Amino acid sequence: IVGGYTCQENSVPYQVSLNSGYHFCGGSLINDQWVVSAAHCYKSRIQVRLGEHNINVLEGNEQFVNAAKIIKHPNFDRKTLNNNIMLIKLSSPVKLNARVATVALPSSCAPAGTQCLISGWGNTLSSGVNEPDLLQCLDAPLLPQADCEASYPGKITDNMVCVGFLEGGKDSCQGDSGGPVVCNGELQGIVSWGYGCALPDNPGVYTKVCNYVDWIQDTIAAN
Amino acid sequence: IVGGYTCQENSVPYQVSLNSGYHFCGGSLINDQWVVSAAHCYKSRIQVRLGEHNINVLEGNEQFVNAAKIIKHPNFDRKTLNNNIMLIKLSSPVKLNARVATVALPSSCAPAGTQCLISGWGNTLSSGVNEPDLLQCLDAPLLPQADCEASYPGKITDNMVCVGFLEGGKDSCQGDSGGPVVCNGELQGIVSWGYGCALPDNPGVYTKVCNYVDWIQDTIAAN
Ligand SMILES: [Ca+2]
Ligand SMILES: [Ca+2]
Repeated sequence: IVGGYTCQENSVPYQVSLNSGYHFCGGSLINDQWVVSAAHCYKSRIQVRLGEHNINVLEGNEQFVNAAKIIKHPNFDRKTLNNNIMLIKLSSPVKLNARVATVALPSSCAPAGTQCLISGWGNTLSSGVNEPDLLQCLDAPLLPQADCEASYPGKITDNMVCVGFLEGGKDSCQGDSGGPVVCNGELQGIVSWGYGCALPDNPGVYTKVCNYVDWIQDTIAAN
Repeated sequence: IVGGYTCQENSVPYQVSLNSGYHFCGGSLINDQWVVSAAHCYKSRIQVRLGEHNINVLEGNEQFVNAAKIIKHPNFDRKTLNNNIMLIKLSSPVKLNARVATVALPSSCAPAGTQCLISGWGNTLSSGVNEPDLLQCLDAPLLPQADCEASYPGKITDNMVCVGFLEGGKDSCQGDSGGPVVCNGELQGIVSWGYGCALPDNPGVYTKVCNYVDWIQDTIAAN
């Protein structure tokens, strides 16, 4: 998260860190045993970490659970990033408390101009390297499709949405990938791609969750 | 036991010590004349030691009985350790008292997350040699089958259960083999195998007692 702020502790209860020796991607908790994240964050062995705040210090509220199943969307396209979404079924169900809590799924799609919350333990700078220890938060709105498509000529699908600022300075970055975009208590996006981080005229491009409610449900009823 | 504590004296009345000139394996008393253990703990001549606490000092409470019959499970695979259970018929029936007591057999297969008791006079270190004099105890839960198979690829059968901690530090070790895992006053496991002792991602493997009640009773009734 470039240009956001440090989230108040345990204030995005549904955020998870995907661990593979170190943090590499975020996701979000949809029920007690399923996490949604991004196909591009696929790894054959993932440990999910919940109730985190400081990613590099054991604080006493974490639950560490292995992925039992890792299911990329059948139409995931690596080249284009189309359908970038994946589901993770945890080896066991977590303990739901004030710090580990689900996030709802959209009842419809949120229109452009809606105000959303974005979070992650991804890069905090436009140029250079800085990985934070504390979870960063970012208030940003969905942008009109028109604006999304002009930024990325012929690069945008019916399942991608841009969230951000055309001016730059405030964005998601590497390490935020698979994490949540939440709009009026609902999971509307998933960090997917962008050119650089927080550059002018290159807003974040996100997976549009509203297009996959049916899939999810389905996937979870079948596994 | 690596990471456990000194059992309170005579607190695990059903523990036995398999003796061949020295303690080499554990086991549990199931009736006044039958003990259960692992098939790998098979020796043609065994002396059973009941009422023990300090493996190495005579305390006034022990009963020393020879094994009159030693029955390995017919399906016992040496290579794989599948069917890792045996039955020992003692030469005479013991004296049942507060220090030499039986343990119940399973009424059902206990579920992942059940809290269990593991005990033994096995190695107490994760690296290095340390064989204790006093019987050691460990509180550990049964783990989801999912974690168990993820730990030991193509190694886990329907008759094996993992018990312990994925983070390592606390486990059974050589010399604990054949001992009991008691959960809710019943015999859910027998120490079987593991890679090393108390290493991260190498939880112990146990014989799933609940798949056997029927063979046991079968066994005790025919001999
Ligand atoms: Ca932490
Ligand atoms: Ca003794």
